[PDB]
Amino acid sequence: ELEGLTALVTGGTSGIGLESARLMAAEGADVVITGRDAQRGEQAAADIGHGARFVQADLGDLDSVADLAAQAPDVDILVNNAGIYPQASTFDQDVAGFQQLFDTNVRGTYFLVAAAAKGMVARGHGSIVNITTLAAHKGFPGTSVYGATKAALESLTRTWAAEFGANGVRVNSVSPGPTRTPTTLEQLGDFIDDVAAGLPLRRTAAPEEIAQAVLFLASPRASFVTGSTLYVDGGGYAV
Amino acid sequence: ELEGLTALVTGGTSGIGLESARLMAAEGADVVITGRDAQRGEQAAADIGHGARFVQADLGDLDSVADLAAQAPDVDILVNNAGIYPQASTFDQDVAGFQQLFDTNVRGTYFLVAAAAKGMVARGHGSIVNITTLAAHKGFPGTSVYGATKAALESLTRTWAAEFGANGVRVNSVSPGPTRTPTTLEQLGDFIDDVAAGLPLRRTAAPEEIAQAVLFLASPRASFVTGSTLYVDGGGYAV
Amino acid sequence: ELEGLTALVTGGTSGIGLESARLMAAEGADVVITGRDAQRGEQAAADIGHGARFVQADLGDLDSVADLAAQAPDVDILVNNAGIYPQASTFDQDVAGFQQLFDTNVRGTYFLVAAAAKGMVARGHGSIVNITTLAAHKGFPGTSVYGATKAALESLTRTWAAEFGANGVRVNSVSPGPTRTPTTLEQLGDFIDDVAAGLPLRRTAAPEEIAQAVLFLASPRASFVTGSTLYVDGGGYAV
Amino acid sequence: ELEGLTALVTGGTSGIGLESARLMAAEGADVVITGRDAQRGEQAAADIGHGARFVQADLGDLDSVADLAAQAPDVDILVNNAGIYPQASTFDQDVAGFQQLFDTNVRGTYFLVAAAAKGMVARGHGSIVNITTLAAHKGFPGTSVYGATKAALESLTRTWAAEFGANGVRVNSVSPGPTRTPTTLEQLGDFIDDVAAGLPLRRTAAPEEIAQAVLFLASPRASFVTGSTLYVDGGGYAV
Ligand SMILES: [Mg+2]
Ligand SMILES: [Mg+2]
Repeated sequence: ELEGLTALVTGGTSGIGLESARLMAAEGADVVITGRDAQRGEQAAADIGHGARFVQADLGDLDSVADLAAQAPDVDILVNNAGIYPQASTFDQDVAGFQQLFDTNVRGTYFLVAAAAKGMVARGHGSIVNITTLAAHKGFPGTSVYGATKAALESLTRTWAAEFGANGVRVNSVSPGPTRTPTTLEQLGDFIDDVAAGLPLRRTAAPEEIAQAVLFLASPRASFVTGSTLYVDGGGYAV
Repeated sequence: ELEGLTALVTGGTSGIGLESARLMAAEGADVVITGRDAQRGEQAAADIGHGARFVQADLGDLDSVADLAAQAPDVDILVNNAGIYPQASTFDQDVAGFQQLFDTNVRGTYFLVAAAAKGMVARGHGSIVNITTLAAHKGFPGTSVYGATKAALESLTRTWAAEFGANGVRVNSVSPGPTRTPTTLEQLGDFIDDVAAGLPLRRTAAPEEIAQAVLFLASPRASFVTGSTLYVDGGGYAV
Repeated sequence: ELEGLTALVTGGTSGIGLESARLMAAEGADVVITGRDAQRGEQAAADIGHGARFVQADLGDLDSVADLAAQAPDVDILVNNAGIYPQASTFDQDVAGFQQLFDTNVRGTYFLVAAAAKGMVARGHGSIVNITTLAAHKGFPGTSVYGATKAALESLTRTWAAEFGANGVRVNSVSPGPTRTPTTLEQLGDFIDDVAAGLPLRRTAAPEEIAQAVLFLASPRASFVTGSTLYVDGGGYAV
Repeated sequence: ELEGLTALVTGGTSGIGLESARLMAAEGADVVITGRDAQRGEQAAADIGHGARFVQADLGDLDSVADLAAQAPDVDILVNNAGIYPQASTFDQDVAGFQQLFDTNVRGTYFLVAAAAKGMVARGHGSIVNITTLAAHKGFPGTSVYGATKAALESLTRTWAAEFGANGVRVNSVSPGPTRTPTTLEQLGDFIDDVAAGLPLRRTAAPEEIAQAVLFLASPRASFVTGSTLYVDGGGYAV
């Protein structure tokens, strides 16, 4: 149970972030979600329920990250899920897109953590969950920059675990494999796509399955888990 | 919730195995625990409650493992926690102790899994959790054989995940760091031991904290987690 | 032997880069080294000998990286060693320093690789060696940004290996542990510092020892090695 | 150069072990190779040349390992390459074959190392190279036991590095991917097999390519490399 804990989920208006926020609100946390669009943000907060609230934020804009930290200054659980993921071969990758990818995926999260963790350390407790990707642990053509930004987060998980752990603050990564919102038709039919067919479990994850690993690491159930990567990928890393 | 699921925990009469069994019984599983001593085994089963039952077994004895599989043939959750852990330098290690360590920690678990997983695959669902150790991922003098047996389990986690995953059977490892049953006095005083002082969290784990990671991987909450290692070590692997 | 091969070493005027360039020139490569200072650059090139030449370059400046690629367009061996490494706690880390660290350590190397690898792929052979650090695999307080930039390189090693390997181009990382230029007095005396005392080998590396791993991966001796990390750290990662 | 060093290669009469021994003899080492068959052993020793000598040994027989250590008691380089590799699904795996696999691949090497390393530590220098496999790091159906034995060696690499490193003795693993002795016809034709087609380099390794990594780690060039795994697999681990 997360009663009395405040959980901030960046990029929490859809996908993995939305379902992570939904689970934590249903467990009694006071949830704050962020996203770029105010209308979808308010609808996402109403979808989560339980008093969840929306704060508009652009993680690639440090002025916006500053205002986000100012509006949610005291945070016990922080899920760093906001990010972009455009693909291109190394030979095709443009400079503008490279800079945006690192500014949004790494720079914004870094200084948001720097602010939020200061309060956690002063209070003597907290849990930070970085969302990464299997592309940060294996090589997938087209994902060089995206994978590199999330590999930076994997290392920051370890450094932050060492820097904050003496004050009871845990830091971990959740590394998702292929994930897709299930459609109404997907319990029907027989076709298996090439992506799923490569994984031991022979299917893609629904976002809610990734969110269960986030909830675990965020919660006091994982009280002795820190500095680590939890792979939620149907076996992708193991093969 | 684990209602309607049968969970077998080898070495479930004390420590991590006892607390893993306690959590799963409290979540509605029909729990079977094993151990070498019948008196402590029955007392452990009564301590767990919820209809948990004891089956005497010696994992280093294949006749005993055969009888264990015969007495608990249909198993949805299998926690491979039974094991011995005597320490010695490589130069001091004796042949008898080496053979016992691998026969008990690896051989018994291997063929128990071979039997139990056959039923899981036929039914299309199951979860297997191997208990390993930080000594299988980092080098600790005195733990050469013990660490090697649990490293064998870490690889078997990956091979079994690949072999059983197409039929909905998941396999993962829980790698515990320093763990100690807390005493009544341990919230008092100021002394910090050298073991704890090396970990980011600056403390040792209670067995119940390791068991929470076992419960997570055993349960449908980890439905997309397979082939992986969950480190529960206060940051030991990350530093 | 590297006769007929051109090897570019960024940051090759001191330390690991200088000694990597020295070894490759002594093995017959046409060596190009880069660095920020023209006077030290020319002295370093004369120290290496064997026709090694200097090209001034600032990896944090894309105009300079463009001119570097223009001046050394056809490259068979590329050692990405240029980088900065200022330390600070996450709470003390400034925005300016963060941006400089990623622009220099990641952005410059990324687009230099994008240019150099295009020629390697067209020719059907090449070897790229990224210099990283143990701080990208374990958590060391004060090294959050530095470790994160080199973790990005570790992931790029894997993605580039997948993207370039079909055309015979190999990509690997060398991850150095504690390294220090030996002094004349260091074979004398008895004192052992705390840094060395934590490593299995109980000493720090001379840069020439790191360079031997670079030479191996750069050379045809490592013809089947790609996508991997070679740890040169006295055992630091293993403990 | 390995002049004045004695190198013992178990299973050195064919494949990776033969080519590792050939390289070290050509670099001036006094090479001893082992194998089960005396006739092929003497022909292999004559093929290597340079005074290489054969000692018959069965690593699955501790009496034979004792005699091997007695006949080659003072060893500076030890390459643990002897091993068997029969495949079977976990459901098909027999008890006899399991026991033979661990006795040969793990038990024999363990106590051979225990004897040889004692002399290395007393002398203050030595290098031990364990041959493992990609199947010890990723899950491949049919390789459960084989992969598990070599994963035990990977952990022993780390523990031995910690136990022997203070006395200047290094221990590392070489993890080979798909390897095949090239045939005379293989530079001709166009067909690419499924095994090669999965690797970034799109080919299988010749044993001599694995041996180059063994020579590197065995030699003083790798003077600061210990406790680590060198992957020689065409990119297999990275994808
Ligand atoms: Mg910028
Ligand atoms: Mg036996």
